[PDB]
Amino acid sequence: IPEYVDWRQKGAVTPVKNQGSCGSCWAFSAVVTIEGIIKIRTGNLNEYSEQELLDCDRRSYGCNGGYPWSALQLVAQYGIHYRNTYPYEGVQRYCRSREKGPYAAKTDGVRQVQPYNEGALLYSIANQPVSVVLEAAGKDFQLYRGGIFVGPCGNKVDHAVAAVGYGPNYILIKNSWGTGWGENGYIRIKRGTGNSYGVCGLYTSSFYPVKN
Repeated sequence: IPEYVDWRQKGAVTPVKNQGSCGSCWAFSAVVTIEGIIKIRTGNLNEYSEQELLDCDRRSYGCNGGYPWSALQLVAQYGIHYRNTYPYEGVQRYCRSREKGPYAAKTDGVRQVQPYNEGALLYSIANQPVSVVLEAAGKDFQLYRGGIFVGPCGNKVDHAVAAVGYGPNYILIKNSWGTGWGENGYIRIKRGTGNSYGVCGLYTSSFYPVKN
């Protein structure tokens, strides 16, 4: 795999979103990976519905948090609608898939990256955007403005995001806190420290969709 990856340069990443006060990061994270794999497999970049996963993933807890893996399983079992068909409202509502017509896209499964393994995560990122988790509660992460972030942070993961690239000293992360946070909505997080948790626990729990 190469020394630099940046799926934005391959046209596989949509604009940065803002989840608002709702604890829906798990759905935003999942959607980034769906947008990426559909572009990689079909050549078209589309936006898909975080709100649909928020409403319809019965294993997750709406705005009280949730699981990227179960959101991705929902897209593999059923499918997902375009964002315009099912736009983001920032509050959990009833699942309205069955009233919004046929699904726009469908995947074929979900895989987990071997946890606590930097090279395994880089290998997956070289192939597609990946859903990852990290500890975002610390003020240093909250106030990040730019540069390669080293912390301070612990490993008590609480926030799902998406890895869309990497370089020799960092992993490139699309956050869901709007374009005014970080590097136009992104953070580069230090890698190569030898801590098996990853900086801010970045290697704890990583999943990606499979699409034939």
